[PDB]
Amino acid sequence: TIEEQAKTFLDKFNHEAEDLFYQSSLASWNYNTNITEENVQN
Repeated sequence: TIEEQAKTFLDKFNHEAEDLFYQSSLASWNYNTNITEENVQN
């Protein structure tokens, strides 16, 4: 019971975490590609 809902919580968390981490990594890569204050803010 508790294991099932924990697994469901993890599955729900996985996609959102993947998307947000992809966005953050893309922002970091952009800041490491060029150097602008706008990239720092992003």
